[PDB]
Amino acid sequence: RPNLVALTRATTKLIYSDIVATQRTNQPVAAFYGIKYLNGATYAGEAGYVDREQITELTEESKLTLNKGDLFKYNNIVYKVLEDTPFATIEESDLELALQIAIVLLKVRLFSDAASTSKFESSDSEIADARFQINKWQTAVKSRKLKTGITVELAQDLEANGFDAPNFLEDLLATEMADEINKDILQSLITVSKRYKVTGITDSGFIDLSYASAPEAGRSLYRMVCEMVSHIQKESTYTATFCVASARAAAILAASGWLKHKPEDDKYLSQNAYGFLANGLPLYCDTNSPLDYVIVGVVENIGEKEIVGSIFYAPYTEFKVVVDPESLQPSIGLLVRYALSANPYTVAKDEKEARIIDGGDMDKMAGRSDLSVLLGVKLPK
Amino acid sequence: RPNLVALTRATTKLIYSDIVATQRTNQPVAAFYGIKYLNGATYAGEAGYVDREQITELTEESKLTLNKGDLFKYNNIVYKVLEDTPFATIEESDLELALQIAIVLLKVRLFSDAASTSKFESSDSEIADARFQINKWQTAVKSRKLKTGITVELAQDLEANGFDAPNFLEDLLATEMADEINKDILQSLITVSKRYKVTGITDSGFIDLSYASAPEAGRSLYRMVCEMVSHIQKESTYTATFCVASARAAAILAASGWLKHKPEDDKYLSQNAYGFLANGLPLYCDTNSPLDYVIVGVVENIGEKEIVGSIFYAPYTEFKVVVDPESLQPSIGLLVRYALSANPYTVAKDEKEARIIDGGDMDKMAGRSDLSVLLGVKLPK
Amino acid sequence: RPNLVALTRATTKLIYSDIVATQRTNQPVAAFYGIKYLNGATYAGEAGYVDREQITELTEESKLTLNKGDLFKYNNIVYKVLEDTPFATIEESDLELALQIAIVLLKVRLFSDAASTSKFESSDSEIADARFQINKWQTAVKSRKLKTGITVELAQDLEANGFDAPNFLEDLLATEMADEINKDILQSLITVSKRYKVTGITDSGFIDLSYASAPEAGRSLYRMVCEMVSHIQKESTYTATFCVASARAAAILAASGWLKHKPEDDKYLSQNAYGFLANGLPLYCDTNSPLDYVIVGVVENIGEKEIVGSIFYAPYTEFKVVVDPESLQPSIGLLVRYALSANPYTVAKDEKEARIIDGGDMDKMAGRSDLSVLLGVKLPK
Amino acid sequence: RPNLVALTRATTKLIYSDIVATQRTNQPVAAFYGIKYLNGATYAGEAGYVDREQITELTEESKLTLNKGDLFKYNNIVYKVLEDTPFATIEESDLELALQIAIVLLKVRLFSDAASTSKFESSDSEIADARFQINKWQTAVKSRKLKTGITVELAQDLEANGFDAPNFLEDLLATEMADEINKDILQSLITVSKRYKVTGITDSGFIDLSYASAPEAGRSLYRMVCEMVSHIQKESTYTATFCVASARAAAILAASGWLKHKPEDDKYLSQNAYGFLANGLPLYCDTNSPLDYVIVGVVENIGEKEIVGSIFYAPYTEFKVVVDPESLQPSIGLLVRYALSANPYTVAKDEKEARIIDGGDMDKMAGRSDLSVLLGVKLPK
Amino acid sequence: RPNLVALTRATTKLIYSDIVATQRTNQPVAAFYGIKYLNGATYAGEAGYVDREQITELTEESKLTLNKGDLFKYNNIVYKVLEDTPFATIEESDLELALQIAIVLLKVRLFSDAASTSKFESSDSEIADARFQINKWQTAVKSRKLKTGITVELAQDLEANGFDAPNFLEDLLATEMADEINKDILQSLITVSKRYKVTGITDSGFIDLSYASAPEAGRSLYRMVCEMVSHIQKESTYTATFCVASARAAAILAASGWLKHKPEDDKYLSQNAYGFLANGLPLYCDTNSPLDYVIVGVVENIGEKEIVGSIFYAPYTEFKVVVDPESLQPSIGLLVRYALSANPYTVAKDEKEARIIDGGDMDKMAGRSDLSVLLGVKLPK
Repeated sequence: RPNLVALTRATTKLIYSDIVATQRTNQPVAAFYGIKYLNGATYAGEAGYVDREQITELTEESKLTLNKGDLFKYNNIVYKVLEDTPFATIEESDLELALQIAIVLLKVRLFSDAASTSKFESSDSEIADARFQINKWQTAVKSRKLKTGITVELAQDLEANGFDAPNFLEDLLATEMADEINKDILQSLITVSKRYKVTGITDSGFIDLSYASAPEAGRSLYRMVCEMVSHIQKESTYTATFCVASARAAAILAASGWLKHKPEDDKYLSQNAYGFLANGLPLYCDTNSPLDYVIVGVVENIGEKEIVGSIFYAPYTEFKVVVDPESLQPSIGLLVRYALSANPYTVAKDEKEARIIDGGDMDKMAGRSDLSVLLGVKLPK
Repeated sequence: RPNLVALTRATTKLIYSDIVATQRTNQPVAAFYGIKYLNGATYAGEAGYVDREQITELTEESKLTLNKGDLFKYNNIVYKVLEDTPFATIEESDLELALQIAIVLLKVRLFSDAASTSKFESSDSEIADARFQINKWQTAVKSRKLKTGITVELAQDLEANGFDAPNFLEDLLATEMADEINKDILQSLITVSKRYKVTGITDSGFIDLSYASAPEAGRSLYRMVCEMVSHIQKESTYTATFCVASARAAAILAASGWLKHKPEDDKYLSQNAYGFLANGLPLYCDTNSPLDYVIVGVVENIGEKEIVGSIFYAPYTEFKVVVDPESLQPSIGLLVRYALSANPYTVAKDEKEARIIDGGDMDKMAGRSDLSVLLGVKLPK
Repeated sequence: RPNLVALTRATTKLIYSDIVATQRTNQPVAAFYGIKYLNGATYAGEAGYVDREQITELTEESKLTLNKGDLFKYNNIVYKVLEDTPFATIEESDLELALQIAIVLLKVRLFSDAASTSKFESSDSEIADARFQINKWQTAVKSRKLKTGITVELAQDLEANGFDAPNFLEDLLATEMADEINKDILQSLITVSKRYKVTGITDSGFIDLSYASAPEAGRSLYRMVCEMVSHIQKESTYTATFCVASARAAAILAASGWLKHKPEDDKYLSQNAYGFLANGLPLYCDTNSPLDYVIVGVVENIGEKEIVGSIFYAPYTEFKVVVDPESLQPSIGLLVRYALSANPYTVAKDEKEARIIDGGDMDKMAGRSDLSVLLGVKLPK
Repeated sequence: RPNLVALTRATTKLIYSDIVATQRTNQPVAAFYGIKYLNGATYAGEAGYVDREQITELTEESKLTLNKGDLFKYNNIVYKVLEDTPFATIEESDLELALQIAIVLLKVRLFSDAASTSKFESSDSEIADARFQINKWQTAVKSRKLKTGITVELAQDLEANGFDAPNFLEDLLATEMADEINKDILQSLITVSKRYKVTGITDSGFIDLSYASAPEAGRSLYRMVCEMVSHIQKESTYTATFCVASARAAAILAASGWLKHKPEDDKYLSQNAYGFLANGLPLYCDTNSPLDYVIVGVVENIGEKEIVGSIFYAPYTEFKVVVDPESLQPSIGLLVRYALSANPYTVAKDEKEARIIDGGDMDKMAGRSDLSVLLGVKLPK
Repeated sequence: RPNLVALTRATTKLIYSDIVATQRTNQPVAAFYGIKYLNGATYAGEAGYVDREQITELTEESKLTLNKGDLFKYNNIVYKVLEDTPFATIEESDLELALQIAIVLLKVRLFSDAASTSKFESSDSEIADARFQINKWQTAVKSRKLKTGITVELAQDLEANGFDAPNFLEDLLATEMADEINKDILQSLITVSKRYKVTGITDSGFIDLSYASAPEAGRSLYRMVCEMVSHIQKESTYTATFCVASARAAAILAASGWLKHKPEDDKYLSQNAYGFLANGLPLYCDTNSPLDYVIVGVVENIGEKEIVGSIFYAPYTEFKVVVDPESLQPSIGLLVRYALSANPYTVAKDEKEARIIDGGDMDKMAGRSDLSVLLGVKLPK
């Protein structure tokens, strides 16, 4: 239906299609797709996995009983021993650091399992496993309808303003619809995003830049936000692609040199974006959420497929506007339906749990994104 | 009259046509239009409103009588309860903040009323109402005449300078006309803009960067200006789109790194702009008002119609420049007429009050923009 | 004279042609034109002025006798009274500031005299007078001449360098001529520029960044310069369009982050600019004058005519090169002539005084630009 | 195999192909080439060497026995003596500095052995030998393989997603493969890079920005990273061309104004870069290595050949994807083979050592890049 | 010889051809040309000079005996007296400053000798002499040669690498030649550059930012460097055009915020630039000299001729490559020759001194550039 296609074009141009992954449906449900994995470094191969288990866990009671040429693993990373008794000269008790140090000082070597053709073919060894699994799920399409284009005495007013009024009123209707869609998206993103936490939540409490705390410059938030990106980079094979925040949270707070105020509007910045940060990521401004929060996350793709995201959006078209001639008031209404969801497998161990949940159930998906993190923020007022 | 079209273009190119919404008339009055809503969050339907009233106002006393699956609303925002007794572990006494905490801690979830198509069609439920409505009003077209192109002995001098004088003089005269028009607009904007206020005005009194206060860098003003932009975003679905300030207020004061000196003018900047801010918005400069103030506000549109602004401008053409040869002086007279107004519905409960007021009456519209805010500023004088 | 025109093109490109206004002559004297007004706001009509006279001067003893609906004026700006006894609640003793407060708090309202067409036509009301007058004056075309293209054995040297020498030497001679001309321009500009003075000269003495004062970063000068631009905006209907400073004054001194070294050489920047500032304005540098000063001011045009400026330049062609074999030496003489002047009306009440003065008499025009100011600067030699 | 050519070209776009030198093979081994010299100043000729030997080693007891016209050399730099007894007036006891002082004070002069041909031909002298030698080596092509494109019930899922599933799965597998390859490269770069060290390592211990040290802004890291670039400039004939770091180490840590977030994805930056430093060089973000390190180094070419690099990559093509219908699971296997190596010459004096080592042996090449340096960083964890 | 043409054009792209003036020869010596002179303000005319002498030297004893209309001179600048007894109200005892002040306060006026046609023709007056004097000198073309193309066993390696080897080798050898040429130039620039000196050398000693002084940020060096530009501007009719410094002296030091690492290079920078400074002129880097210095200076041209430079370069061709296949060694030689020089007249009063010296004699030209200065720097090593 070309008229719905046109209304769709004129309404979705106004929504945050870029802070969610976009897919589409033609079904009562949307068949959504996504990619996930629970651990990250080196290989995912089983042959190699077994070797890791068959070499050593690197217990601190064994770290120095190793000698030149030996292998060991730690947190699944295989390393070779350079010269004898690695760590003999390292006072550090924490293996995470003792190892960090040992690598730097060339006591141990990050081990590469690239190997000859013969290794594989002769051994008839296992082969590397998947880094990620690809999921699919079906989430019902939900809708909302507006009945707002009031006509009657208004029809006369609209006729008086008839130059623009026919389409104008439909466009105004679409505008409010887009706004409600964006709110719905943001609520889901807020809900699904993992809470960002460091040492008992962002340096042992939600970041607090309140009057009684640290009304500095806004710099300490910018630092925390930058760290949120590192978290994503640490935990997933991506880099944050977008950020959303309220004005008080960052879209204004970061104005103190930590925010790039849309110097250009067609370069790495969408039309609905507020701007981007001093460290990039198009920044979107929420403006509605009472939290004055910040979200950092990833929306990505495989070829043309927007399969990577915390939230996925899939409109169901075959954005319809109608007039209902009730009484003397033949007003204009607008119906929009879409599926909105998170990858349900991030709350499931396997398909026998995924099959009894719904990616659109934001009570269950709460805090389970892993492609996004949420910063709670306390501000002056 | 094509010659007036040419004079119009050669005069309006010189005024801040974008710091007001621009409409046009052909009537003795301009039929102005604009959009307003009296409150945000979620859907605007009666069904919603009823469900909200039918669940709870979240009286603090009742916050722990809530359990998993329950709904509640606060400040008209609907939330669902995640697990039992939300807020049981939140020591915060200010319910607004306790709620923000509950959301980030996933004790409660921002709730969407989206539902299946069947829900609505089967139940014959109500439908979301309009949030914003379009208002109309009529404001008289006022005018200003100049008798400034003096010729006589002056004609002789103009003849001596006859190389340029004919058109030169008309453009010069047009320039003075444009100046007065622009200034007239700015005075209206100053008057209509809401006074910016936080905790008893800009942090309990207007910003004071005087000698006895904080002759810092001007950073503290930028901060407040940025908050003004936030305020607009908080209270309306717009970001600031422009700002005007005097030199001492910001057009010079902010030139300590928070003002961009028109690096370029063929992109992202109107030709009469002084430059733009570090907060992106086109910075204009008045230079006349004794106030040395800063105004932040928004102009916008639905498709082609500039329906959003604190002040609306509507010139009436059918920029008349004629010779008035009284005595021995074939001098040039210039007449421009236009309507200029604020949306009168911002000072009315309904149309029965709007119909007895005038959007052009700045004694009534004063401080009632909602699409702009004014910052009073005390300087090192 | 095409050969001289070619030299003109190749020589005037080497001077700061845009820090002064450019006009041209074809006469032994140059007829210069320019625009001035002596006090900026609202209408300049007699009706306006009379109504202002008929309402009040807003004296301290009368500001409280005003009530709702009354008008008053101050510093020629008309304001309307909002509600009774404006200023009743304002303790501020400086009436001008009290007024600024009253505007912000909506005790008074910036008032526009714009009115219906009928008001004007019915009463046969007066009309706005001109704000600015257009002046004309003439000065002699003055000249300089060189005997510097030395030839003899030099001819032999030039013959040795004969692949380039004919043109090379004329271009070189033209260059040194251009250099002195540029310097001459600066002397006139320096002289005419008004001394920037605030509270007994730029915060009660010329800015001093010497060792015994403020050997800081140069920031305090950058701030003062930006304020010089404000001064221009205050006193004239223009923003600064250029700035020139010595190395020690600002071309180097402000190069601590508030000065840019021509990052781009073809956009909004002349080929002769040293660079531009962080507060805009192409930046020029004199390098000769003992003053070590900074000048801020404006060149502006109506169509093609550079009518606005502190100094006006008007070259006279019909760059003459003459080859004269004194004895054994066919040296090259170079002659360049132009008018250069300040608008004499800045030192005159009317034509009777203008007719007995000379815009080229810099002993009278000194400090009388109003379209430019100079900052004296004490430096940490 | 055109399909593999396409898969390779369309997949290697995802690895840090430019932070290594890229060469290619068609053999079971890759023939790699690279360039090295042991010292940088003046000519590398025997005649020069002898003249230097014949004048002095600049013993501090002899530094002042020199007089005007004499030559001396120090650290292979030849200097001529200006005036008598150079250093007579230099109190500095450290000859390295005393020389720097003498040079700046014009007591000595940097000397060139350039001369007329007559000098050379008459003398029948020697000529400069090569500074840099070109070394070649062969390193076996190694591989990694996936058997992860799972099909069965998954085939049904892929059919359900049949719209684009065939290529999707291959593209995804190729992506995961690219990721593993890139990891292998990074481990090799980490290993080969020399440990940056000043006065016992980065000012007597690895940079430490831990909470017990200097949790500043990240400024101090930027400084050390920048110093690593100076090291590259000092010890080679190239400037750094790239930088790679973990997120915590710098992609995020330096995003306090010392790092740019890829504001442009096609200007002095590859598509795989996270950004570029405030001081340039595309910055790649590792994200996997536990080291939290920073690497600065070079890749450079002569004509089309990327002859210079610490690590060299040489893929062996004739990204192979096949399906193996074992059981009911006809999964997609993917194999990629390439040589990866360091120039073995950096750990050898000559061919009799080079012939018993392998550029691909990272247990020997560790710390021996000379075209890269790594900074260990202790972070505020 | 087309092969010399191709090799030279394709290789000199690698030397700092723009930090010297480029000229060319075809002779065994190069005929270099250049401009120097004694001062920089107003005219160079003898009659005007005499007038200066005929008015006053402005000794303080006479500064108060001057009255309205009088002229006086100081440091060859003529100034006019405004009103009587100039300086009567100036407490300053140092005439240099008293004059600076008097000019600012309009007690005196910079005097322009632009004059009427009558002045000149009536008196049949003299005419201005040259501000500049033009020199020519002849400097021998010296050669530098390489026997760097080692082939034998290497020839077989080159055959193995026959894909690239023929030209690869010549290009590489040519690259090393470019390096030596560049280094040769830099040594000459270092030597000729005048020591930047202020109050006994850059604030009474070479700038010292060492740990024993001021290990700040590097800001103080940037300030000194910017002053070096000032020096060029004060001493000559040019601004600095380029800057070269060691890696530690500026390429890295200024990374702290006063250096941009080539964010753009298809505009305003040479391909061999490191980047450019915050008060930028392309920043180049030597990487060899132990001095860790900074050079600031200027090259300039009249049409196509680079008549200005501290050092001039003039190559002589008829990059020549030869082969000497003794035994099994068909090795490649590379020969390049050029003249390199400073304007010898900077160390001569007249031709009887210039004719017995050589601009290529860096023992005599040491410290006598005047078109460049060098700063010694003590770094925090």
